[PDB]
Amino acid sequence: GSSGSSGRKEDHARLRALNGLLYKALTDLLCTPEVSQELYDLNVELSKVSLTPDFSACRAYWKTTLSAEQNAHMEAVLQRSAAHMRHLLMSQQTLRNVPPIVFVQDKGNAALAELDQLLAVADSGPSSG
Repeated sequence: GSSGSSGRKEDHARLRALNGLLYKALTDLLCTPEVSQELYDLNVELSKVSLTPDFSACRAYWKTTLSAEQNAHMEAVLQRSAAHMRHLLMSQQTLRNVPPIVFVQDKGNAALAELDQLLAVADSGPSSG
């Protein structure tokens, strides 16, 4: 989005404050069995959260183990938990519309991936209607 106009310095301050409130509140739900008993027993905790300037999505970053199989198990349950976390945070009176929560591993995009090509061809249809 953001296809026209531009936000003020106070809009960036509002985004940063609201993202900080989402960070504490999401981390508090990871710290309770009220979202999931399994998620609470796995003892997962966030490192940070990032909110889009469009208000379109909330990327939540979680701390990982040495085991990739245990990481995939934690990631699957934490992504399953996200819709219920959104509903639990929707009890706040001031935040009219809680953004969709999406879970992310703590490692950043430090290199551009092995992305595939894209190609297309038009249909050789008849001239007649």
